[PDB]
Amino acid sequence: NLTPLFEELLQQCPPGGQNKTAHMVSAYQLAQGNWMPTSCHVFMGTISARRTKTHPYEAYVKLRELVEEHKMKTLCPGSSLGKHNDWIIGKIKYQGNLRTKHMLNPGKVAEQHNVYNKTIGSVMTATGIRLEKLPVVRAQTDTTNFHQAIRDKIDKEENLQTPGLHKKLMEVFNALKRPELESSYDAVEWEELERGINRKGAAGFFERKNIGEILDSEKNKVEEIIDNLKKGRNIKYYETAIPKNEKRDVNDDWTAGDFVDEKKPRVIQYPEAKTRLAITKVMYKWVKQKPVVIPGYEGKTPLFQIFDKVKKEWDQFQNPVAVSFDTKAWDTQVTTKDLELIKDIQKYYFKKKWHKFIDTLTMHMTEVPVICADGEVYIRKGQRGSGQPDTSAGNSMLNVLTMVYAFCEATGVPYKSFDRVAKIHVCGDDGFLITERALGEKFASKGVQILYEAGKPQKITEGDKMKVAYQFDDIEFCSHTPIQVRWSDNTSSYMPGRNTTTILAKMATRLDSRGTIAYEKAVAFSFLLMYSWNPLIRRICLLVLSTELQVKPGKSTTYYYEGDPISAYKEVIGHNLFDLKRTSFEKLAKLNLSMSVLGAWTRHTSKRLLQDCVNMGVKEGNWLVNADRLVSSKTGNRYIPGEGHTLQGR
Repeated sequence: NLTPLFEELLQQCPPGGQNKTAHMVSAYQLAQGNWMPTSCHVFMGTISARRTKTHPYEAYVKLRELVEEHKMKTLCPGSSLGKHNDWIIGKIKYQGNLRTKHMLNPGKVAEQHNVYNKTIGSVMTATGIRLEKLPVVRAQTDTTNFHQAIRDKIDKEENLQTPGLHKKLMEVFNALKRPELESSYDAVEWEELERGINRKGAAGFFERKNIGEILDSEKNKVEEIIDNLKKGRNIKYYETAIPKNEKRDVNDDWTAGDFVDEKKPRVIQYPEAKTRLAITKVMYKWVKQKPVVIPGYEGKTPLFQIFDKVKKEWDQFQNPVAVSFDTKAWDTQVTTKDLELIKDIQKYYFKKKWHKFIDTLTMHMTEVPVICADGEVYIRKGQRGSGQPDTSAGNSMLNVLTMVYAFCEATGVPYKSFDRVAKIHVCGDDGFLITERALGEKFASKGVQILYEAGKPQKITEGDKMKVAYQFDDIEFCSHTPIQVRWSDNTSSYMPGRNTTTILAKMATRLDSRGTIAYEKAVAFSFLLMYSWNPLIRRICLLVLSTELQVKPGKSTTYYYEGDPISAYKEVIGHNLFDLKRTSFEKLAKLNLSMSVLGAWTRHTSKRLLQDCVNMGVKEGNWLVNADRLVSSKTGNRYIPGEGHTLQGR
């Protein structure tokens, strides 16, 4: 009768190991009665008890008491600052006001805009879209709330994990390794590194130069860092903490969409540019996943291809479901033991000569001095700094390993049999697995407690059950969800869907210090490659791309086109924009609801936007807008593309 109160309490219990020498009882058995708990240390949702004719509610107060004693005995031990971190105390000037209760705040070192895209935003307002009703995106955070986010998210002890967990995860990894690559990775040349790197990658708190300036002038400083790490010598490793969307919140690398920024923590933490180059030059093959050795890693997968790729798998099951990975604030849940596990996997693939390098870097990452923009210093215990070069690889491998383990331990499938039973996909902590429905439902109901014990608590959901998709287009991944379209050649395919209100908001605004038609047409094109299923988005893009046919698109955003944008679309999408005859009617109604709830459009909006495209397309000539099938069928005019190619930006 009171079994949900016990499932709750078992998620506040310290994770323990298998006690095969006493009775290990589930939350169900406890809600029955005549079971008296003898310790609060939980293992696969079970604790140690002895039958002793006790009332069920009596046994709850005892578990609650054992939990409350255990917490007031592991409070907050003042931890020894490692010697290799001592230098930061030598930079302290004033005393701290972070008021951290779980990490050292050893003081404070000396002190050291959302705007509209004018053309895109005009096209929206002309057809009656109310911009001030759209959701705000890319919000900045002041210093008072910045320090509060530190206190809320970062200022915590390392998660307790199941004893022996990381040996199991290494067992899972042994079922997934690629032995033809073992001990084979070496550092890359400067030239290869310089190809794939944003030269405006941010400088650390004590750095003045950005990535490109350091490449042009201080390569010796980077090789000096590499040398010291190679031999096992400490470096002055620190990370800098800035709020999301700050000036220094810059991606070293091309991102597959704005969803990567959306998923960043509120507190961004990154090593120095010199230090980031050092790690990247040596660990390139691992951090960039070249080749991909993480199963199901979609980090390199274009957003316009991902769901077609997944549907292929979904079709091979006889009753597939998809179970979502939904860890709470993943980066704050990464433990020292997690990092050492990833250190061990890296050592598998890297040549022996880099193992001391990896050991020493990993040691620096387990206790990280972090300097805030305003000078406040805290000493982070474990966790992931979002700007670390290893964030995508290191999180993706840890996510895969932890999710396979949790799935296998809930269902009974041996680790070496996971690949005959389920398919997995990850982007850092984001992802899901597809499997047959009964396995999927099993995993979904037991995964929450197994994942809490493995140190990755899940977001608190309706009945402590992991989210299950029972139809393909209910999957969520990379902030998007599948939507089917119909082409004029009697085929169908999937595109990345999301709320129309969200797309408008992201398309309409930017953070700027770059505000010009060149940038906006690059945005319009980048969005057309993803959202051409959405007729409102499709037509705003065509209108924007019709502006100043002689100005070329900018290269600072996700994609751009060389030559004809309509032909560039067909190059990567595989059909002509003109061949899209139908978007799935049910899914589109779902993704359009918030337009009506927020009042971001009116009953005329679609008509006015269609009427604007028609008015432009009837005129004699060659008009981009006539690539829209319904516009062309009303103007009587077709568009004849010239040559054109899609490319990545920066």
